Amino acid sequence: MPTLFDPIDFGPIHAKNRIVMSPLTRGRADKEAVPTPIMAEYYAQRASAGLIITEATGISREGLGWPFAPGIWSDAQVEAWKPIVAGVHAKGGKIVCQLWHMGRMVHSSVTGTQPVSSSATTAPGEVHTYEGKKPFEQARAIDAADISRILNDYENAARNAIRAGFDGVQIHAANGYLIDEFLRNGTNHRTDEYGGVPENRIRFLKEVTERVIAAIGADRTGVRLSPNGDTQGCIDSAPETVFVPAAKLLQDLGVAWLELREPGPNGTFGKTDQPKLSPQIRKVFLRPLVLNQDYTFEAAQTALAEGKADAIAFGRKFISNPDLPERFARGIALQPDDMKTWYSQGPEGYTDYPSATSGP
Ligand SMILES: Cc1cc2nc3c(=O)[nH]c(=O)nc-3n(C[C@H](O)[C@H](O)[C@H](O)COP(=O)(O)O)c2cc1C
Ligand SMILES: [Cl-]
Ligand SMILES: [Cl-]
Ligand code: NA
Repeated sequence: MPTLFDPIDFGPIHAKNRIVMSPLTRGRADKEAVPTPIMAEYYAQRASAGLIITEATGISREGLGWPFAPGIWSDAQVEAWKPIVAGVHAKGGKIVCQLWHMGRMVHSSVTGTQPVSSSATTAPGEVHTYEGKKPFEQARAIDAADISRILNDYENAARNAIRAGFDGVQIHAANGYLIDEFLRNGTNHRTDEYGGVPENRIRFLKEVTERVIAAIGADRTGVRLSPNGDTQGCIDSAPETVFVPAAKLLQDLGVAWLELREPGPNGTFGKTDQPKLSPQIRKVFLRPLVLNQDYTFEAAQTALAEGKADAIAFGRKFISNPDLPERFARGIALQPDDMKTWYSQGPEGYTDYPSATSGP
């Protein structure tokens, strides 16, 4: 029944279409994690998206390890976000701030402090720093004091997002970051009430969501989960035993919308024979369901036609096609994205991909 071009309501957010811009870390903020004027241009270019989900935005210095990524804990960050968000609204667009705690996926050279997690684990591979890739450090397992402080940071970030004029927030509970580190048995070795059985592994996500809901309203709160596929050293061996109850809980708490990132056995941003949980989650989460990863125009039109999703989020296509909706509507070819400028500092590979009007 619905097509990508039909409007949709994300709680009180009236989106003109069901073509969502997925959250994309670009590293065009400054070294104090304050957004920059070039980010106002980037988001305004993409305002024809029914909904923009921002790049992951740090809730705290502790939880932000990504060089040149923005935060939203500080008044200076809020002030820099305001015109970015205003430019999107002036174009009739909608935008939500993706709230990030990176958990063990940080380097102390960036945060000034030991990475923190569910448990004292080391992420595989290398971590981005201002001085190049470094070996990951072993994290420390957060205690009750840390959990109270981090819940405070999620609360403050949520309030600051509304203060900056955002239409809502999405809790980043995916891709092997803090919340996902609690959800997966691989990264959660805790002996306390946040460890062991599924309901315990879900409790951190529950407390974060409840605190954000209390601060800004359930109707302005979304979540992202990546149920299937080891993303960044983070696998559950029985994902349905934690991800379906998590989605059930998010339904029960009144969460306005859920996005699932689902790699395929032959994904371009993740590969896994761990099946997709989307169909099971669709039955237990009943408000708008956004699916993401390797969608094409036709795959997205078909997901919607078959009631598998209410909307589709596109990441890489929105890097290089600021007017993606218009291109889909008119059957215009999509431009390729330049991987080399995903995370560089300049306007090159950021604001210089033309619309199918503005250049060649
Ligand atoms: C450069 C880049 C940055 C990304 N940054 C984020 C992020 O900040 N938060 C997030 O949840 N996912 C992030 N992702 C994952 C994307 O949102 C999306 O799930 C992924 O690109 C798969 O969708 P696609 O096939 O439509 O690109 C990023 C992906 C890329 C390629
Ligand atoms: Cl520092
Ligand atoms: Cl994951
Ligand atoms: Na990233």
